[PDB]
Amino acid sequence: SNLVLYTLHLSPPCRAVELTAKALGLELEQKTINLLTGDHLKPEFVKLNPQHTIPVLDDNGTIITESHAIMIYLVTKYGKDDSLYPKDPVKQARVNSALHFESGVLFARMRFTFERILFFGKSDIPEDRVEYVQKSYELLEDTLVDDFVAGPTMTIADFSCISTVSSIMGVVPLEQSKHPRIYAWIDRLKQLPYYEEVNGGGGTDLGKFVLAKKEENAK
Amino acid sequence: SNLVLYTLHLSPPCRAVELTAKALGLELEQKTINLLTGDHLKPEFVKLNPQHTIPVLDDNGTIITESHAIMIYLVTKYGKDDSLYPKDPVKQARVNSALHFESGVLFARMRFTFERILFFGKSDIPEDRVEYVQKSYELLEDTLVDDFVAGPTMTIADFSCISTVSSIMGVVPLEQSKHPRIYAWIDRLKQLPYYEEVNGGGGTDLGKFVLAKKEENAKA
Ligand SMILES: N[C@@H](CCC(=O)N[C@@H](CS)C(=O)NCC(=O)O)C(=O)O
Ligand SMILES: N[C@@H](CCC(=O)N[C@@H](CS)C(=O)NCC(=O)O)C(=O)O
Repeated sequence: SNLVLYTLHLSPPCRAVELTAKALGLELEQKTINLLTGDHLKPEFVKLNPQHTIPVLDDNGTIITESHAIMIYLVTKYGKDDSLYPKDPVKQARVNSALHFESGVLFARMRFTFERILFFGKSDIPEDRVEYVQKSYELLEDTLVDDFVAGPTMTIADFSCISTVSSIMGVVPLEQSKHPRIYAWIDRLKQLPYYEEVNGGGGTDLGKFVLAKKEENAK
Repeated sequence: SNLVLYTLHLSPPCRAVELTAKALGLELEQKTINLLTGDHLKPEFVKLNPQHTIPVLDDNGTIITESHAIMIYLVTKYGKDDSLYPKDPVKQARVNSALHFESGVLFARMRFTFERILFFGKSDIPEDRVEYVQKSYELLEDTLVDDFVAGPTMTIADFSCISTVSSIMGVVPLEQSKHPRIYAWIDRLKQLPYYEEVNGGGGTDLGKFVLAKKEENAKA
């Protein structure tokens, strides 16, 4: 059977996989898991992922969870070149470091900001969580010593970072005066023909969704 | 020359790498970076890692940052076999999933709790902070369908998870009634001959260090 991705386009790590699929020329059949209606908490999905998160990949019965693991798996198995995820231990390590930076810092602090508005119905953002996001921006800025997060070549680490950054920057302002490297890096990824369709809209929408929910939770 | 690790024994991701080295029979020449005195904010270290975090590996001139990347690098580079990090894409994926669960959920929420006490002079642990850690316990509990976090075999994903869990559980209590899988899993890792030296001491000490700092901060 087909390669299936259990996903939601609003979700940043889901968009990270979609970008990877596009960059690989892979065809992923998408099946929508509506987080908002609690589809991910249903027993049929929990069976696939006990952590009940998306994205989840179904590769002919073989279940793979977590976006970064999925991306690594996809490049390893279906990549016809290792540009997106090098075989060389040193270069691969630099990608892995950036990938874990994304999950450990960028994404984690993004959801530490979003879920209080999204899940707990609050209409504010505590400044300590704001600053934590701001510092993640700074850390990302410092990491971009080359054209891309994991070096001079675009890798899956860029897909993971841009999917999160394009979502959180719509809620916590990412100043161009303080983070010019990030904006230049965003502009490189925007030159990807499939960027806007896959991530552009989704990221802007999630960011707008949070802001919309924030205002709505205030009425 | 041997491998150089810019490290601190109290640090969970540092101990995860040290666990990996011991499992690989590698000798790590440690260079201590005291975060409390801001050694990691020094220009010479920032050059090594612009994110100014530990651990950082120096393999004969080659710099590798971030514990999980380092752990993968060590097994790939010096592993006599791949049991700690499989070459097989599927089993490898299960490990990677666990690794990113640790940094994305386990460690992140621990840092969300610890950092403000250790560095920002705070003395309280808000209940939403506690809640979120508790929720990480449940997620780990539900992930342990096998004896180890990424399957029947012990992998570097267990090293990453235990180093964080053994630190956070001393602060935010892990109740045995709700998490029997975690406790059994912890007992398995404690059977490793190098566990207490490499992680069992450091993990307990960090949790104790947080509580001590929390007490001292509260006393103005
Ligand atoms: N590190 C994981 C995080 C995935 C994740 O947290 N997804 C969110 C959507 S952005 C989710 O499924 N939330 C539902 C839940 O945690 O219960 C990955 O990249 O796959
Ligand atoms: N995902 C990273 C996290 C590393 C990390 O956050 N280390 C802490 C010590 S527990 C640190 O260096 N903090 C200093 C800082 O962030 O400025 C890894 O596992 O290497």
